[PDB]
Amino acid sequence: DIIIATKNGKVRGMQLTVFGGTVTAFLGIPYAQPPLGRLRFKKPQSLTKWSDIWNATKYANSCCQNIDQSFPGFHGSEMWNPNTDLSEDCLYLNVWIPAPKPKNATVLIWIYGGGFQTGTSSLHVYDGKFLARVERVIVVSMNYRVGALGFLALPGNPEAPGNMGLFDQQLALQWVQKNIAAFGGNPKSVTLFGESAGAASVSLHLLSPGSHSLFTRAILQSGSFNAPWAVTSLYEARNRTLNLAKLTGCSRENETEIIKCLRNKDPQEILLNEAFVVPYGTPLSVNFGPTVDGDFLTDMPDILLELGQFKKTQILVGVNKDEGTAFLVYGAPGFSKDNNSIITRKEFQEGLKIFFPGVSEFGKESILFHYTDWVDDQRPENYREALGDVVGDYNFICPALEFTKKFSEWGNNAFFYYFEHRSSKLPWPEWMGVMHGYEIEFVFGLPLERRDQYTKAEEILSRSIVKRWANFAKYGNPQETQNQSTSWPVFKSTEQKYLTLNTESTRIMTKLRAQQCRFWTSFFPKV
Ligand SMILES: *[C@@H]1O[C@H](CO[C@@H]2O[C@@H](C)[C@@H](O)[C@@H](O)[C@@H]2O)[C@@H](O[C@@H]2O[C@H](CO)[C@@H](O)[C@H](O)[C@H]2NC(C)=O)[C@H](O)[C@H]1NC(C)=O
Ligand SMILES: *[C@@H]1O[C@H](CO[C@@H]2O[C@@H](C)[C@@H](O)[C@@H](O)[C@@H]2O)[C@@H](O[C@@H]2O[C@H](CO)[C@@H](O)[C@H](O)[C@H]2NC(C)=O)[C@H](O)[C@H]1NC(C)=O
Ligand SMILES: *[C@@H]1O[C@H](CO[C@@H]2O[C@@H](C)[C@@H](O)[C@@H](O)[C@@H]2O)[C@@H](O[C@@H]2O[C@H](CO)[C@@H](O)[C@H](O)[C@H]2NC(C)=O)[C@H](O)[C@H]1NC(C)=O
Ligand SMILES: C#CCN1CCN(CCCOc2cccc3ccc(/C=[N+](\[O-])C(C)(C)C)nc23)CC1
Ligand SMILES: *[C@@H]1O[C@H](CO[C@@H]2O[C@@H](C)[C@@H](O)[C@@H](O)[C@@H]2O)[C@@H](O)[C@H](O)[C@H]1NC(C)=O
Ligand SMILES: CC(=O)N[C@H]1[C@H]([C@H](O)[C@H](O)CO)O[C@@](O)(C(=O)O)C[C@@H]1O
Ligand SMILES: *[C@@H]1O[C@H](CO)[C@@H](O)[C@H](O)[C@H]1NC(C)=O
Ligand SMILES: *[C@@H]1O[C@H](CO)[C@@H](O)[C@H](O)[C@H]1NC(C)=O
Ligand SMILES: [Cl-]
Ligand SMILES: [Cl-]
Ligand SMILES: [Cl-]
Ligand SMILES: [Cl-]
Repeated sequence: DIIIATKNGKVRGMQLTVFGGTVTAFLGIPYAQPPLGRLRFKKPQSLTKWSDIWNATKYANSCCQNIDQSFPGFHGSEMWNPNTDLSEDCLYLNVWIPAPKPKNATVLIWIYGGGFQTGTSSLHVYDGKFLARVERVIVVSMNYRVGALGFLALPGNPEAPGNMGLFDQQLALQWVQKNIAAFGGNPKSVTLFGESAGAASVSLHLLSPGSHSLFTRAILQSGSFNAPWAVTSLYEARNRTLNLAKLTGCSRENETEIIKCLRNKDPQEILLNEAFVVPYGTPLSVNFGPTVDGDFLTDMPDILLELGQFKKTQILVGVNKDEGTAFLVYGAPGFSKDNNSIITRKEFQEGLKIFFPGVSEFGKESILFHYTDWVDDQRPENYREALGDVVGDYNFICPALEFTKKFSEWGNNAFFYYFEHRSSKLPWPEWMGVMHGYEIEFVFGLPLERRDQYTKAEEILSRSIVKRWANFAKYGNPQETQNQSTSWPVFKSTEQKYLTLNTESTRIMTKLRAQQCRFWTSFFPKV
């Protein structure tokens, strides 16, 4: 029996066998008052102590959310769907500690992605027991509110101020500061890491002054706040709140009376109406997301980034070779996970309408002009690949590179990676390549389990990534120093060196996607 005294009461964990060793897991520790009733849409409230022993021996409820229904029975999509009951009562976190109890272990805190509308910390690919077993770090992950319940915004109104899911994250970072020393962790050595919207969340904690003292360093996998989907204007946020108010029958002159009416609606009526709150949506629509609330985020974050107003520390940032392909089978004409998806020029132009609905004719022609200058115009997958690269460069790769450039300009060490290995177990077809989200299982060390169907070269790759991430968190420097590995150079705004991650040979390269990102980052914001 393993019982740990926290600030709010005792918690009981469970022992797990991992690679002929042992890890102690505490699953489903509450870190806030359940945000129900009059607490729905408000910032998370502190917890009243308990006197029994809280049993933290199973994952908790995931937060309310809509579920992807495009491919029922298909593991490629269903592996991202929540795997515990959905409930508003979802403000819980998990802790994996090495056995025997460490003395002053570095702490890694995971923030999951999902477009700020979906996600849960209990997914199989987020299991922290391997990192705890192999590197002797402590791993923490939390559930935070998503969709309208996490991000509905009436700017300035405490009954629905916005950014509630971000304050959920922040209250969990505070829980670690106040309690992790009792688990053997070092609260002065905490690294946040996250992917997609989780990575955008990490980047906003670098900018929020209320998070400054709650972590040391940051890792951003395939996301950053300057991505076009990641921050919502106060303009759209207000239009979106009122549109939801109309859809549920809650239109009222007194703004606060709207929130009260929305608080007597069942979670399912809210969830079903989130989608139509926007006139035209895309596969990357973030109906309810982060806003400039004047609290978590004190100014538009492009301005904070440009003018150097962020926590000065080291960052690790990276992207995957085929970020864009996953979204093509969720609406682009002629695309299918079940054939090779060779599209024509006409289908390509229609795909741009789907992904850029509010963009002028000239705006769409300029995308086409820049991405259809083939070497061999006979290659039948020309248009299929162009649309993938368009979606990935615009939405993930060029924002992450620009974030890294601007951040490094204020004097801190940054390290950039390009992940280009396609999992041998990947259920999606080969044309989709090295997809968004499929580096995560290598970061968490699932290929170190010989019992799965991963190759020997993938065990080797994951082992190296796990050491680099852990060395970054402990020491600020993501080297693998023992096995004659390639040295990872610092990313500077001048030379812009990055490291490639693959099973063949890691290489140092310069100026990733230079020509493409000049288009997206300089020209296209004007249109
Ligand atoms: C656990 O270790 C900390 C030191 O953490 C390191 O220093 C940080 C600056 C950061 O770089 C981390 O990544 C490092 O791992 C010890 O902190 C000391 O605490 C005493 C008393 O509180 C204080 O007088 C010292 O100045 C602190 N030292 C530093 C460098 O800040 C802490 O005591 C250790 N705790 C245990 C139980 O071993
Ligand atoms: C701001 O919202 C209005 C209203 O949205 C409509 O009603 C909501 C309940 C929801 O069902 C939306 O999907 C609806 O569109 C938007 O006004 C509509 O705009 C579309 C096209 O832009 C038009 O076809 C509708 O007739 C408009 N309806 C009304 C009542 O004016 C408006 O576009 C939104 N603002 C922005 C900038 O998009
Ligand atoms: C690749 O598949 C898409 C999608 O086709 C669907 O999946 C299969 C079960 C197929 O057998 C059809 O029953 C399904 O519709 C194909 O796109 C469709 O093409 C037809 C033209 O014949 C068109 O009428 C549909 O609207 C298209 N559907 C969508 C969603 O765009 C596509 O033609 C296939 N490509 C190749 C190269 O085979
Ligand atoms: C996969 C995939 C494709 N699908 C797209 C649509 N999604 C519908 C619900 C909302 O998801 C999202 C909406 C908007 C922007 C988004 C950006 C990134 C992501 C990333 N992820 O979801 C994971 C964590 C990698 C699985 N999701 C976003 C379901 C996933
Ligand atoms: C909390 O757990 C206490 C200990 O029981 C443990 O859990 C059971 C399921 C066995 O698997 C074994 O590992 C332990 O004996 C219980 O005595 C206590 O009642 C539990 N509390 C609540 C509220 O259920
Ligand atoms: C929404 C939800 O998950 N509710 C509760 C579930 C179900 O009520 C039952 O398992 C029957 O479905 O049961 C628990 O009490 C349990 O048995 O550990 C945990 C949880 O609080
Ligand atoms: C709205 O109603 C609340 C509660 O009755 C009240 O405190 C607030 O002042 C009202 N505001 C307006 C503008 O009527
Ligand atoms: C270094 O190589 C040895 C070879 O036996 C291997 O066992 C070990 O896991 C490697 N370490 C890393 C960090 O890759
Ligand atoms: Cl209540
Ligand atoms: Cl161009
Ligand atoms: Cl052509
Ligand atoms: Cl150009």
